[PDB]
Formats: sequence, structure tokens, C-alpha cells
Amino acid sequence: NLIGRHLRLGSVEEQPFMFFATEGCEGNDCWSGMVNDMVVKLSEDLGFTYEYIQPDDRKFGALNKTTNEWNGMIRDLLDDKTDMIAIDLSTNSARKSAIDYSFPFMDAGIKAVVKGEGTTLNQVLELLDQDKYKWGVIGSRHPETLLKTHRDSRYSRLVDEGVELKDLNHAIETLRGGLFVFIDEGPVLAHNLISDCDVFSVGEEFQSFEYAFGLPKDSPYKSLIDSHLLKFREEGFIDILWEKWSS
Amino acid sequence: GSKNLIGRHLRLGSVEEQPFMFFATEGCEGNDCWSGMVNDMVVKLSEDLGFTYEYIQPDDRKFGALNKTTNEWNGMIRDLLDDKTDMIAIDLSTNSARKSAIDYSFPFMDAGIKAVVKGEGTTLNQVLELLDQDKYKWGVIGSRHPETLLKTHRDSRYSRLVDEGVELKDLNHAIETLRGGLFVFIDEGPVLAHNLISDCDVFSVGEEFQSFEYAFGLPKDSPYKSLIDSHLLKFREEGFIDILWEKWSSGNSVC
Ligand SMILES: [Mg+2]
Repeated sequence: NLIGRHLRLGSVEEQPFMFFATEGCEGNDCWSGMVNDMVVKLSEDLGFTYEYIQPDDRKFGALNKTTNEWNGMIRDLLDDKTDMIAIDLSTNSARKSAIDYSFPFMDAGIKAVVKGEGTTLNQVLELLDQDKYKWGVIGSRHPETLLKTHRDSRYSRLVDEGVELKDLNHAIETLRGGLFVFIDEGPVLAHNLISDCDVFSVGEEFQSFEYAFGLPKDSPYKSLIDSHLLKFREEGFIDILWEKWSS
Repeated sequence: GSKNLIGRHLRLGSVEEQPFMFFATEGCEGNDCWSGMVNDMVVKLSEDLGFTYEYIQPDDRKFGALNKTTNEWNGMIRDLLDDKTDMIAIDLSTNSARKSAIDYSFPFMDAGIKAVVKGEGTTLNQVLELLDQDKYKWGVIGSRHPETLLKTHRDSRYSRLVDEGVELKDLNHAIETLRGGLFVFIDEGPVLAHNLISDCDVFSVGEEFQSFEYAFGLPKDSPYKSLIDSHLLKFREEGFIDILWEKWSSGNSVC
């Protein structure tokens, strides 16, 4: 079904899933990481060519409830600028209302972290009842969406009253600045903070979701992508790649 | 697209597999014979999506595997392929053999293969050690997912394990045989965790291995997959699946 086809793949840098070199490379060779290794193997086995297309707005994607419009990689997919989103794309109901997901490749949860040993914070909602710590989530990323759609609207308060963060670099910078709880995703934080010995978890992880690829509704490629991703998991390839790429 | 589930009557494949499904064999009729985590999910789905349903068990009482001699399926998988059912509503493990013939819903639970053992004295650290000894017997249940995963593993020593193990008919027979002693039973983590909670003389053989999911089974080209997938994702995101596991899975331990 994919032999000879060309796939336009939405992606962005998100270590260790994807690394994007901004110079010293051309085309697909600018990309590396766990997801890139998956795409390369898919392309070899299924016989397609591909390219990566980043959203101009550099966002993952969320639905703005004021305008009822999407942004980020989700929007590029809906606009038919891409055929599939190849990244750690978290599963949530808002996205599911607009796009499909492939078979998942990894489980993930929401994790909150803070700099400084011995934090008094036991659970993130406690942030609302104090002013020693600031906190935040990154705009147009999955954790913001999950917290805003949580049944307990105190999670919407956390988002609305938090610091808006531009991207992962900005968030980690702010975290490393102290007195700041950053709420994001376990696997991304596990990598990326491996060497920050003075950064600690706040509470336990919460919400259970998956990382998958994103597909447009009625994609003719979903069946094959799903089958091959399942085989990757069953054969141990996903675990081998995580061991290869995660610090 | 246009087709939804309102007013449809679904035939759902299932069998008893505690704590996912319990089937009463007397003193009940129809859907009232069924209870468990999966039943609670189906009830909620039926209310939200507007379908009625019944459960249909395969006569062979198998989950389903592909016979490489005949190229035919059995169990719930076969019933689905034969249009006796519309969806398999159970802890249906994801594997590539099944995926060649059917689709899966969005998953509801992670699971792994787990090996357990009863016996005093020397014990085992990893299942392949079984091949180089004769103190312990061992087995997997025929036409169930662990057998399929071991038979398709690229290390054919796992096929030896299956081929040289004792034949087990179903979960009751396997647990019976395990409790008889000097036996390694290789099955699925969540199933064993629930059903062996009180067996203080049953221990692990190594760590869990192979990661897969439990999902519902759907025929290829089902007009209902999108809706079922969306609703199952919402169940997970809302914490409903976790609440049901806490409701149904065994707690405490006399051990
Ligand atoms: Mg999973």
C-alpha cells in the first residue's frame, strides 16, 4: 500500500525521540533519535520515501476554545500539509476528536518536578494554597490540555494561574532557576533531566496515556503503520531503541 | 462516518476470565449472567453509544490462535471472523498473528508475560532453564496469547518450551496443575496477579517479559471502531479503567 509512496511527516525536536540539527546536514539526515530510527525502519520495510515537515509555529498542538482552531503539528495534519505525525504524540480526547492515532509505542504519565531537595509540596494542587513556588506548563503541549480538560477544575486553575512556558528549553531553564514546579511528561523529563541531581519529583505520576503517531481520519496507511508498529513492540525493537537513545 | 451505534444490537465475544469477566452458569439469564471489569465497560459503552448487546462464547472455549497446518483460526477470533460476533469484549492481548486477521480497539491496560512456579528446593531464574533440567514440568494454555508469543519469538528455544511443555486446556486446568507442584506456568501478569493472590507457595520465575496490551477485538473495516476507540480513550483519560481495576482485582493477601 505504501510501496513507492512519499510521506510527508510532521515532527519537531523532542529529545530523545527526535533531534534536529539546524546546520551541517541536509534533508532527512538533519534528523536523528528514537522516532527517526522507527521511521527509517518503516521506510525500509514498507518501501516509502519521506521527508519531515515542522510546523511554522513550532508547537505540538492544542485546540483553542475561543477560536475552535488547532495549531502546531495537529493543525498541519488537518490542513493536509503532512500525512502522518511522527513524534512522541500523546493520546488525549481533544486530539482524538480531530485525528486518529496509530498503535501506541510507549506508555507515559504526567510528572511534576522541582529544583531543591526537601520540597514541602506533596501534590501539585497544593501549589494553589501557597506562594513560595511558582509553576507552569508549556503552551499547546499535551499536559496543558490534560489539565484543562480534567474533571476537577482546580487543574484548570493550575494552568490558568501558572507561568506560560514557550518550549522545553524555556521550561527547563525556569526549573533550574529554582522555586518553580514544572509539570510535563515522565519520559521527556527522565531524559533531559538525567544529570540534574538537585531536581526532584513532586507527588507521584498521574494520568495514564500513550505515545503514538498521528494519522488523519480515513488515512489509507493506518492499517499498515499499526501492524508494523505492533511488530516493532512485539519483537523488542522499541525497547532496544529506548535503551539506545535514553540517557 | 455516517454509521453510528444507536439502535444497533451487538454480539460480543467473551468468556470467563477473572477479574475481567465472570460467567454464572445457573440462576441467571442473558446479560445478567455476566459481571466483571469488562462487563462494566460494556454497560457504560452501551448506555453512552445507544446499542443493545448480548455475549456469545465460542463453543471451543478458546481465546484464539492460528493453526499453521490448516491456516484456520479458532476461539473468539474465529467467531469474529465468521461474523458470529461484532467485537471481542475481554482482555484480548495484542499480537502480530491476530493483527494479521483482525483489528484492535484502543488499548485499556498494559500487560506482560509472567512465569510462576511452585516447588521447594532448587528453583529457576529464567524460563529457558527449563529445557536443561527435569525437576520441573511446565506449560502454557493452548490457543491463548502466551503460547502464540513464545511460538513466534525469534529465539526458537521459546518454541521448544511450548512444544515440550504439558498441554493445558484452560486457566482452571493450568492453575490446578500449578497447585499440584513442581510446575512452571507461563501466562499473563494481570491474570496471574488476580487469580494467585492467595497462593503463598507460588513464586516468580524471573521478571515479566514481552510488553503488550489488552484491547477489544474488532473485525477489519468495522464501522464501529472509531466510536469504540474514542470512548475507550475517554475511559482511560477519565480514570475509569483504573477505578474498575481497583473495584474488581483482588486486594490484600493472606501471604
Ligand atoms: Mg500501553
